[PDB]
Amino acid sequence: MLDKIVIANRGEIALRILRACKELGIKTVAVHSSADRDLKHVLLADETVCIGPAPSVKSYLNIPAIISAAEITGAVAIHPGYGFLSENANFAEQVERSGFIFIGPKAETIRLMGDKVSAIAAMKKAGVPCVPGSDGPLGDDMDKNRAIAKRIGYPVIIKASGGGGGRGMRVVRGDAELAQSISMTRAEAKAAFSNDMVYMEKYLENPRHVEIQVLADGQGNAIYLAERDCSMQRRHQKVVEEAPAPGITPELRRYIGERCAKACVDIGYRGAGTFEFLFENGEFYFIEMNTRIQVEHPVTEMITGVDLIKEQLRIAAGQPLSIKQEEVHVRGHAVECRINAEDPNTFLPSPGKITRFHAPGGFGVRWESHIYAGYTVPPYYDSMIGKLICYGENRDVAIARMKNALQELIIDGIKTNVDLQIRIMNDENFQHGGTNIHYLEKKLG
Ligand SMILES: COc1cccc(OC)c1-c1cc2cnc(N)nc2nc1N
Repeated sequence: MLDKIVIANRGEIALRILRACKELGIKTVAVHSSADRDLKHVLLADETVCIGPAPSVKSYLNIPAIISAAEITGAVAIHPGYGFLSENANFAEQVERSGFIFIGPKAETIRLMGDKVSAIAAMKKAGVPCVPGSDGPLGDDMDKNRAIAKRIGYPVIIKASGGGGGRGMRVVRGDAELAQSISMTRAEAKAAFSNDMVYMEKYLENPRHVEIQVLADGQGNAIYLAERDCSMQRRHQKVVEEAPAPGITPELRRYIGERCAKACVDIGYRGAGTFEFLFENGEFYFIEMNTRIQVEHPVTEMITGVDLIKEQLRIAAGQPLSIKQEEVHVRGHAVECRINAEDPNTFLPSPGKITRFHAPGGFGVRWESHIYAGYTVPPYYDSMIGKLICYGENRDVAIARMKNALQELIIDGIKTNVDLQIRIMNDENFQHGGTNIHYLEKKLG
């Protein structure tokens, strides 16, 4: 196994990775900012290194400080987690170049998928169904651009190639808005990503957000581990995730799944990864690929039995996948509620000290969090402070366990979205299943 690794992250995911390392007998190096000396995973790590002050640019995005920490402790690999440098190709490249293993794919694979246009071209070539679109970047010729939009059919969406999530994109519903919308998306992309390249896709009006978890090793094995529905969201921020997706038949699962596995072979993918799709009218349309472990990975683990973080560490060490595709079975159902330190009226981060904490327990209840009684949530990082994942023999049992768990959960001293999560679990449309990406925002309205 890897002897010792640097966990280049913080919070729940850093604790998640630390647990996996200890199971595997891997030594841990917890790199942390000065604000994060009292993190749960830091206090459990074999070795700790303070890599800088609170703001991320000087700590968790500080490439030299992180690599220097790996050098001085004699670590052999770096896990980026999610959300920081985890999809930074230059970082992965620099890590590989410095002599350490980057837990993830090759740097060139990271930048292929970090460029949305070329990612789409790669997937379309490999046989993955995509959104009807421009099939290339848009130029400055508005006659060409209008012809592309006519061919696609209004409404259309303009997207930044260097973009991702909700950055940066606008819907165009007629010719009259097209030129200005391309210009505005370009300007925003140039400012944000130093990449003004944009593409066009047919705008899907009411889709679901269904994504496929994959694993691929260094010995030619590539598997899919079913799907996740992530439609319960607000402004490109996932709120509830669940596995498998309601309404997806075993035969739809293998259809799209096998196509994702083949794409991995074609591109020589390595590690965990997620294929993000829009699902509408029984049809899958690829939009982007995440080349890292995701926040919502625990729901896939519950229903397959596969420890994805352990697999990442096995792959990085040159072990094959511990599971064959024929041995991957979907059993039961899992729901994840993100727990955020946020104000219920503004949805702005609400940091501060937790005065009382109690975690829920029981059969099928998994609590993924670093928080404890007396812990202070800092203002410098993301608002998500924990993940409640509940598993049942079916969807209704999973939701029923979630409601129970949410009621056992005590987090005093700070504002949370626990009451909102309770409302969603009690929502009749959610309880039916299959709600689109716009549902939560219109329920909140
Ligand atoms: C995960 O998908 C979300 C999620 C929230 C909002 C949103 O667009 C307003 C989308 C979305 C919708 C889309 C609709 N059509 C399309 N071609 N691409 C899209 N890409 C998106 N990211």
